[PDB]
Amino acid sequence: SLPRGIRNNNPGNIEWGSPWQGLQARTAASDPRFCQFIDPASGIRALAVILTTYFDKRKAADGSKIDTIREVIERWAPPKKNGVVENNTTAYANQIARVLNMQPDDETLNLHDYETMRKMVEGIIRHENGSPEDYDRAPYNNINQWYSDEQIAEGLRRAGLVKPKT
Ligand SMILES: [Cl-]
Repeated sequence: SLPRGIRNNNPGNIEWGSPWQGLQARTAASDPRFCQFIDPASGIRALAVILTTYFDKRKAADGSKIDTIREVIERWAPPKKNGVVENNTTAYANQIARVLNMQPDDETLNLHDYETMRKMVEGIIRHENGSPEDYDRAPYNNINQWYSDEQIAEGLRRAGLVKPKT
């Protein structure tokens, strides 16, 4: 059994809410909680756009700017309003900061930069879905491991991001 995000062409595990381009019609057989996309490029594109919507916000709930990996991941993976106190959001931010080789409170973060967005998207995909080797698949030689470099690039291109090339 593949992870839910990969089965759904929704490797970010985006919850139903916005009618992203490339969604399947929702039916009685649909995933009850998470978006299902017709192709991986559409799911990857939606993930890049969601992260851009957070980054483009001036201020977070806590009153602080949204201009750092910590503040972007706080929006992406928010804690619950009540129930058991748990620090999954802090661990998630630290893990993505390691993927970017940046400190979580570095305010030079630019998610309009192709390479920065690529590393954050790929980090989230690998975090949400685990190792392809755990599902008896060969990982691709990249951060995300589930999708080819070409599949990641097509998602990001569709989200408007420009990789400088020679
Ligand atoms: Cl790059």
